[PDB]
Amino acid sequence: MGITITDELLWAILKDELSDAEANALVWQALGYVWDEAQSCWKTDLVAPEWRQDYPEPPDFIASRPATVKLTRSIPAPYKQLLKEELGFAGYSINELVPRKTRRATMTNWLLAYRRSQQD
Repeated sequence: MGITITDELLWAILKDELSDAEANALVWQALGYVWDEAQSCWKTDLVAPEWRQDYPEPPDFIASRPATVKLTRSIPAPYKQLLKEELGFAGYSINELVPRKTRRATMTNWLLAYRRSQQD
């Protein structure tokens, strides 16, 4: 659907507050797959057809990276640095460069390009 994101929400993932199942959820709401507790399934009414087309389950960016290609479509050249050009984040230190957390920064990059594109 057309949710908003905030810099606070973005920083929460960069820090540590969001979790695996939580950080996935914030992407899944934003597209609009939006778990239908009535249907016991992911809804798709509220998501763009180019996303729901081929996606019978939501994108796990932590294990997998199929949809990382699809996010990149919506991340144009003038929006690659929005982590620093909105917030001021760039990348992590060595001591923190875990596969658990690096895979968040991919989706977080996309979250900025979405919220910014809404004001075009």
